[PDB]
Amino acid sequence: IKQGIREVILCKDQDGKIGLRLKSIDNGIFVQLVQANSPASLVGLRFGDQVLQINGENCAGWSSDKAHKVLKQAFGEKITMTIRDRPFERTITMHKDSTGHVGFIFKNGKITSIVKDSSAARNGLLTEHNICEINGQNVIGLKDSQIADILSTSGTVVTITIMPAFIFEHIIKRMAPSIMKSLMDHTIPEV
Ligand SMILES: O=C(NCCc1ccc(O)cc1)c1ccccn1
Repeated sequence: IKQGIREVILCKDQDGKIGLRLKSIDNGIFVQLVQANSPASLVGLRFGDQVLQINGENCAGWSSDKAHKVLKQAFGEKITMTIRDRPFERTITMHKDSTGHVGFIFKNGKITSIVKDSSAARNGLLTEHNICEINGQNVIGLKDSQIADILSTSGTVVTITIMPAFIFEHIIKRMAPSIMKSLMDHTIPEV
């Protein structure tokens, strides 16, 4: 989680899509969904990201509807966007024990308890926080099943990106859980 406002430059794909849903939160606009193999993935937009400007205009106070209408009306040879990096999230690094554990339980992405004498415990991992990424890989929508499988195959240093549940539940409302599952970019980044 950088302390960074950065500029990204986008390009509507062949069908006029950039692959992005936006959500009004606290008079800001946030990334609710980055679609896999989209403009928005290639430039490296991330769930939770904040969109400060779109073509040099401020997003402050915009409805979701307007953000989306703004995107459609734009001449997608070049869309500029000014981004604040995942501002509602934090990253925690942890090391697995010899039993491979980091030392928590989660349910529906959400960390529900912490296990005494663990790295989870040593590192002040918190409950009531949804899991957003792991070692930099979006994991929103996947079954708990599949998130366990990522954790097991991670190596010792595991890196988790969390978000307060209340904020998380506020971001994803009005998005059908299957769209999340199939269409949210769960892929490692291209170079
Ligand atoms: O993209 C537009 N609106 C955002 C999508 C939408 C949301 C709600 C609604 O009721 C209808 C459309 C648009 C495009 C041309 C003229 C006006 N609006």
